[PDB]
Amino acid sequence: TTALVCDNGSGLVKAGFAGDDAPRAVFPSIVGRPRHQGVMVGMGQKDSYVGDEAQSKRGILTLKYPIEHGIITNWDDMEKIWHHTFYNELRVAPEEHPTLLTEAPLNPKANREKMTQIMFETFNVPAMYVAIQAVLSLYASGRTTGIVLDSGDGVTHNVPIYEGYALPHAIMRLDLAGRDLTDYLMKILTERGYSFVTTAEREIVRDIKEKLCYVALDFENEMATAASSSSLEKSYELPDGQVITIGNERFRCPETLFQPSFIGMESAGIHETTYNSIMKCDIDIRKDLYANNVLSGGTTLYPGIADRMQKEITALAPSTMKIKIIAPPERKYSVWIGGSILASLSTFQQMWISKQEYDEAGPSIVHRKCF
Amino acid sequence: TTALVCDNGSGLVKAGFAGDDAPRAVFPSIVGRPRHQGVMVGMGQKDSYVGDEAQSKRGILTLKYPIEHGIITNWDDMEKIWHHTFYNELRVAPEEHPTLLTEAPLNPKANREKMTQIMFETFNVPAMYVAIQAVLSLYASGRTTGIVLDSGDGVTHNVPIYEGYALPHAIMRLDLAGRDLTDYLMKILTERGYSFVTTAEREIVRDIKEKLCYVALDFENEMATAASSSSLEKSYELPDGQVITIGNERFRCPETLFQPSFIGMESAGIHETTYNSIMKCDIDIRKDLYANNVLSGGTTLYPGIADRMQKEITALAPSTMKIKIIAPPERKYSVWIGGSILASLSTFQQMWISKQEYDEAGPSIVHRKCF
Amino acid sequence: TTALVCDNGSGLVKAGFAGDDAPRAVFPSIVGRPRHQGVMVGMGQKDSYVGDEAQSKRGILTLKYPIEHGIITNWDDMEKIWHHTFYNELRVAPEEHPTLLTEAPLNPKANREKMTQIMFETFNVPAMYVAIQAVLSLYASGRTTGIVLDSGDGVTHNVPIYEGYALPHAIMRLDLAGRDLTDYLMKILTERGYSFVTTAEREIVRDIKEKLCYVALDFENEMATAASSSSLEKSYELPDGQVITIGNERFRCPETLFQPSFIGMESAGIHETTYNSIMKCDIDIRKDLYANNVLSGGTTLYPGIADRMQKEITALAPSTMKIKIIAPPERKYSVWIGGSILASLSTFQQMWISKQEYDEAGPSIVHRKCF
Amino acid sequence: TTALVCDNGSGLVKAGFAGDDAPRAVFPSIVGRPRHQGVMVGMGQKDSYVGDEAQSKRGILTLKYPIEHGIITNWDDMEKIWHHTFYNELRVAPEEHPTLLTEAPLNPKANREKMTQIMFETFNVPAMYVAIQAVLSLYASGRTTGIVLDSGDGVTHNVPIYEGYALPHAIMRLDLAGRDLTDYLMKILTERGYSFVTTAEREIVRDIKEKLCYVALDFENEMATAASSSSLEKSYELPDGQVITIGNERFRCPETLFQPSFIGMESAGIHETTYNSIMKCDIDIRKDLYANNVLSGGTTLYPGIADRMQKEITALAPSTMKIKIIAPPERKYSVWIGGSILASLSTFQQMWISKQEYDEAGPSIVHRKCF
Ligand SMILES: Nc1ncnc2c1ncn2[C@@H]1O[C@H](COP(=O)(O)OP(=O)(O)O)[C@@H](O)[C@H]1O
Ligand SMILES: Nc1ncnc2c1ncn2[C@@H]1O[C@H](COP(=O)(O)OP(=O)(O)O)[C@@H](O)[C@H]1O
Ligand SMILES: Nc1ncnc2c1ncn2[C@@H]1O[C@H](COP(=O)(O)OP(=O)(O)O)[C@@H](O)[C@H]1O
Ligand SMILES: Nc1ncnc2c1ncn2[C@@H]1O[C@H](COP(=O)(O)OP(=O)(O)O)[C@@H](O)[C@H]1O
Ligand SMILES: [Mg+2]
Ligand SMILES: [Mg+2]
Ligand SMILES: [Mg+2]
Ligand SMILES: [Mg+2]
Repeated sequence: TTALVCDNGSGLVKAGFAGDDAPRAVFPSIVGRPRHQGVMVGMGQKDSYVGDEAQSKRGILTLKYPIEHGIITNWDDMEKIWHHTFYNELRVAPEEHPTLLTEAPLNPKANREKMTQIMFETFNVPAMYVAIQAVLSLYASGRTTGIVLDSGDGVTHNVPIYEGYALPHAIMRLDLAGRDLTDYLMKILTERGYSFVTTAEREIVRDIKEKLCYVALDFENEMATAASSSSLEKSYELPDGQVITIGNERFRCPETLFQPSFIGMESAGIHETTYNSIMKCDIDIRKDLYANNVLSGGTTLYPGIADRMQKEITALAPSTMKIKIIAPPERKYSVWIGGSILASLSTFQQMWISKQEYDEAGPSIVHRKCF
Repeated sequence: TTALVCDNGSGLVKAGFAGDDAPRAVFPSIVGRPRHQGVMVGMGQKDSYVGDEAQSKRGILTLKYPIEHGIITNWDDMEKIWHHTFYNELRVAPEEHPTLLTEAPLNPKANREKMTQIMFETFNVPAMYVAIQAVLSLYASGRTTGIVLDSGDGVTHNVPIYEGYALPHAIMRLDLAGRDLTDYLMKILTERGYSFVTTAEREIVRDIKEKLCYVALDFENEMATAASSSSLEKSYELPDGQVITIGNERFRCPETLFQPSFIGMESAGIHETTYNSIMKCDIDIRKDLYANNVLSGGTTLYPGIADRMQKEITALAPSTMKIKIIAPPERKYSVWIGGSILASLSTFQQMWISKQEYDEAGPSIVHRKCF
Repeated sequence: TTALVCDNGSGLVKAGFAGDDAPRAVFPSIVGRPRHQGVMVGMGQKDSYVGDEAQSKRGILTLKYPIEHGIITNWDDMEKIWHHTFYNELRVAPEEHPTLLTEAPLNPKANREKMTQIMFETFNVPAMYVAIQAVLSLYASGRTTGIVLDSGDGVTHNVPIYEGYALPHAIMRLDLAGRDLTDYLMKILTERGYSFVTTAEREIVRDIKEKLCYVALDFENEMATAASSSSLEKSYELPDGQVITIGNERFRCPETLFQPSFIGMESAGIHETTYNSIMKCDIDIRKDLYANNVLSGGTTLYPGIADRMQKEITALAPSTMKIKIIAPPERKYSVWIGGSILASLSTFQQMWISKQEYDEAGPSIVHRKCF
Repeated sequence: TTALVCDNGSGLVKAGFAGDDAPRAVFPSIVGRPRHQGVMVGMGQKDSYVGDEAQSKRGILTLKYPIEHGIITNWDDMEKIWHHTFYNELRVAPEEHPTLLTEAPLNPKANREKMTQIMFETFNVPAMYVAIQAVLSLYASGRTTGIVLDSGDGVTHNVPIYEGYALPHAIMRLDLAGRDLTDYLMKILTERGYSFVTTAEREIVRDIKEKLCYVALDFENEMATAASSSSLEKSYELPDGQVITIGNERFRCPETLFQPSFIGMESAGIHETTYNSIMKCDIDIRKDLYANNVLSGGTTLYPGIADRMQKEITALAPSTMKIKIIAPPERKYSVWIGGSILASLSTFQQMWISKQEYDEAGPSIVHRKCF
């Protein structure tokens, strides 16, 4: 049987087999095109690079992302990425391999339908399925009750689950994600004298964010300590040299999550969004939801995000009850792990969308089957 | 022999064996159905919960009561409750166990007939019986003369008995019960800012009534003290927190029993209903009926109901004689205790309705046997 | 001269002029009071409705009857009814109009005295009279000998008259009347599932009795036919719909007259009460009393009451003589007709109670004049 | 005298003089605050805009509503709105002008008391009054009997009135209103690709609802026609362009009124809520209530709401009687019209709450005067 699991995401692709411990193929979802003249002969060089190949040669080509905010915008580029992760990296023939895909909540309906057409016609898979990302995150932890805040690169969303029952009317979606955090870092870096405008230079700024930035417990008095002393500065070495220094911008970029007014959005922070979802549910189920808060998604991997979230939540909730933010140690590959577990149960082998059903019903079978 | 005793009631089920001191199984009579979508797999969750299981998971399912005002309205749900109290809780086989059932006065005749069909065919009991609830309340106290006011959750009724002879023409029945008291509390709680509309939130309001409400000796001057001082307020903590305060609504809900015009009914209070029953009997037996007033039924467990009833009764009766309201200390499990006593006498072993009689005569044997 | 005739009765008022054929004003004796809040303005609505007006608006107000069992209990309400039948309906000035009133046998003496005070002082009638109801029933039929059984809504009474001479020691009075028949119908209607408890819903039950109920010749074998076949059922449509079905309760309510043990009274039926009165008279006058039995009063208008009475009477009397129950075709307005005849004879114009006699003697002149 | 009439409502303010035909001032109840930096000088721009001014400049400021679900939550903002409708729009001095206010049923008591304090102290009105909104709706139609369903933007409520008498125990209140309908439209619009998250973009979605949405007679077969053909689609032009298309969402948003499970509420629809109120009244008054159903309130202005309500009501009521939903042509300004009529009668000039009474008694005089 050997079912396949694929996590498209936005900016990172995780692929592997069902029943394993970790994905066997991780690579960025980027397609590049040459930019310059192209002199000399006998080189035999390709016209487009996809995956980790584009990262190595990013100095002469332009990076482009097909998926954005969860929705796929370039369908011609996505067929190139799926071909790369099936024949070149996994080295498998999809003709005898059911696949599992993931999808964010509150997405256009046409997004699901087009994914089914490509897999069932271009690749000719025998079966396929589509599942919500945040539901699979609860399978990895071996739990049944709790509220999951899954923040990635495209979109962060919230959904409460109580004893295997979802509440579709208490689901909140917010655009703020890790991609908008990188752009804010680029803007506030110009006040020190550094300019980063090329699309190939957006990777330089992203790597700085992943290594230096951190979340401060308190914002008012942290800016006071950084204003006087210089003990909060670290150095980064660019690829060609010219080391740089980072001061109070180190803890200012992640703060946008709790104060989304730094870019201009009117929505509330992630600490108030998750409180409104809890108060939208029933009265007697809120007690179990407070003590089962789950964190998932790489943008929730900042040093100190678990203690800051706890401090703000207890300021709103009544003081009688106990609030504990359950942040596991491996939060980035939590969705994939849940997908592998789900695709191995004996009771799940009846909900596959077969080829016969698609031929008789058409692409509209997804909404009647998947969710 | 080991006869069985069951008290269906309305909202609470008492079951046990004959010859014991207390019922061994007490649980609400509630059947619940899931309401929400139901995501995830491998849970193996049931489609309906009955009894104490529904109370634990009441936050996602809907509560429904089959019995109402004494009459059973959902016969499909009642067979589910009887199955729960025979195999799951009592853990007994009804094939070799006679059972005893209770019934309120002035009920539709078809109610008795359908109960006999289910027990004698679905469960195949060897014998069965049906008795009036208020008659059994006199067995518990070891008395022979007196007037019994049995107020429960569905219906309150009155019946006088003098030296082992009943007076069927002096029996009064009034709908006002504990279920209508909870609904009135919900309506008058909105004037302070609290909203309780979900059927799962009716249990929250009921628990407040069972812990805080009390009966005031006088109504006119009690409202004057509560209007000026704030020494009559208590606090209640909701399951999620947000403690609340109760003022003069504390003693206003139980007052509806004595003044049924608060909801809109035209009938008189319980103090005047029991006086009319006494005056409907013979002249020379009224003296023994005045001094043998008996209270039974949980809704007669309010703090102060015994002194208030005495004050109103002596205002109508002549001042020569003595009026004493005999309110025992355990009034909730008084009917069950009387049923256990009755099902153990050697002289009662001849009035069982046998299987042979039912086959020859049919379901109409009850009216010719029971009452 | 134009004397006036008024028949107070109990539950129905008959008024008119002397010398006519039928009463010109018939309306119930009911006074109603508003029950609900009473929102809005500019309506100009009264605080009390009396007569046929209360029947139209009975859905928001409470019905109350002043006269009961023959005796008047609410003297303030009776002055309201008398004012309605003199100025509003008859449209006459009582200052120049002698009036005639009726009274049941064996009544408190204070009942007669208070009626004389009100008429002679509040209304200032020039003359008045009080007569026994059952004596006037013999004037309508143009007879001189016979025994009259007058059953109405308040009380049924018996009195034998032989050739213009009454026998005061052979007069029997029984409370059982049409008002107790309606209450019994309400109680036995609950065994089918219908509840009628509001005082405004007592009119619904009364109308069912006047249209469907009938008297059965034999009771033992009639219950056998109704137990097997369903050919004895009729349908009634309530004002809002929800039609109902009546089975063996159709002929059970009127049976209470012959078997007064259904409510709990110890007295004998109307067939045995009228036999005891005959045997209480002299031996040689019984022959003419047997063949001159007269029926009067609306509660004697049930279909089949004349044949049932004959069957029971001949079972007690000797078989030699002939028994014939003379039931006329218009038995409801028989008392009024007799009153009109009496108030027109030239020999009756000397027994009026004048204003001069009342002033000199006082209210005690009635007992010395009327009976 | 020239009494003043004000209808606060929730989201729309109607003001005018007593004795006219239409309100002279209609404007939204919205207070806005600047959001952005605010460069340049010499502009002289205000710090807060209230009324129609905020709608024009809504692109840079944030809209906020003080009144919500009937209860006022921001008392500082309400004093700003009342000042705007007295000096800026009506251009009147409230020192010599009695005012009339409206209030929804089943509201916190403190809501009425605080309104009296502000008017009698800050504005110094000589007299004032508070009336129920649904009672005034019957004055406009010139009727005395009927059941009124008043659905607005904050809360829909029901109350039956029979011949100028209200039934307080048959009053039902349901939160579902027009504000929850707009939020549902925003959520289901994301499935086509349109995002509307800014509070200033909630006005864009509301305008779409007021122009395109309609109620379908049947829901099951209407979704079948929209699934196959494309004849049920209309186009809307956004302020900057980018026209959009609406398909089956056109008739899905108003359907929430009849099926409140689309959001997650457990209560029944408006067709079943109004049927339960009728069955809660007396038996003989239901006939006049069925034929006098009155519609009022802008959310009852959807194309086809009158025919759909009739179809569902006759499915529950008995088939004998006639049901007619009396939906007038101008249902939005029905409450104001009734208030103008009431404040002009000569008999109403005695129920004003004077300044002298307030000084002697205090703010608690309202409950003893108004309702
Ligand atoms: N150690 C880290 N600290 C902070 N942010 C991180 C870290 N690792 C990854 N990220 C952020 O997480 C994002 C990747 O999220 P990912 O789990 O791939 O979501 P998706 O699968 O939906 O693309 C990147 O944009 C990156 O900015
Ligand atoms: N301590 C108490 N004080 C006041 N009311 C009570 C108390 N305990 C129970 N009740 C009321 O009594 C009702 C239960 O009555 P119950 O004895 O179960 O009658 P039945 O057996 O006919 O259901 C409940 O509705 C509850 O409101
Ligand atoms: N057609 C009928 N069949 C049976 N009973 C009737 C009929 N008409 C009237 N009655 C009964 O007769 C009573 C009216 O009696 P009525 O002649 O008014 O006596 P009174 O004048 O003393 O009130 C009512 O209570 C009603 O129940
Ligand atoms: N033509 C229309 N069709 C449908 N809904 C409407 C229409 N006009 C107004 N509404 C709705 O009615 C609401 C306004 O109700 P309103 O009469 O102002 O009540 P209130 O005075 O209590 O605010 C708005 O929220 C709007 O959604
Ligand atoms: Mg992710
Ligand atoms: Mg009980
Ligand atoms: Mg009569
Ligand atoms: Mg309105």
